[PDB]
Amino acid sequence: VNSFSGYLKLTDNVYIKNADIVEEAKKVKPTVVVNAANVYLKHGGGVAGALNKATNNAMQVESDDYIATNGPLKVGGSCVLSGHNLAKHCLHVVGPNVNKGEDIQLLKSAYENFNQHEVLLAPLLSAGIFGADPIHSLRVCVDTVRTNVYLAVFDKNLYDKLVSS
Ligand SMILES: Cn1c(=O)c2nc(SCCCNC(=S)NCCN3CCOCC3)[nH]c2n(C)c1=O
Repeated sequence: VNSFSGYLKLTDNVYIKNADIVEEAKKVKPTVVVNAANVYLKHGGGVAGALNKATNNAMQVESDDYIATNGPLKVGGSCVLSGHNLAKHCLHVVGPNVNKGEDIQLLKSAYENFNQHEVLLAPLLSAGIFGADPIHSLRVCVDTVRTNVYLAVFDKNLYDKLVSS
């Protein structure tokens, strides 16, 4: 239904809000929610763990079946799976693990996956344990995504830092 409310408009197509992405998805019921995944779709913590828990583990079951059939994703790549109760679809996107030496240029390829969908609810990619500077990830998002993206930033201090700049 895509009834996004309370977002700050950064550009014509990028919007941002201090919010829990699971709570947003339950309110809005978007066509697409983006998961910040790893190449094996092991949804162990962070955004991925929270989305999986909200689907009662069904996201993990579907992901495991995807991996058994297709093998792991490429860094910078993605796949569409069901959004279960949270969204129509879930776009699982793999940003680079910058801390482990994966090329940060792949953050551009990661965000390019968003351009296949007219509107997305999404987190900042690579911006937790993967070690990418969230200011940098937001800039790559703005420079790369041309479709409508609604970004949810969980931590208030970080949101305030991103929107001040
Ligand atoms: C509601 N909401 C948020 O909106 C939110 N945004 C963040 S920061 C960036 C997104 C998450 N980090 C990524 S780099 N993980 C790398 C891949 N992982 C996949 C499985 O685990 C191991 C590795 N954290 C958040 N959390 C916890 C949250 O609940």
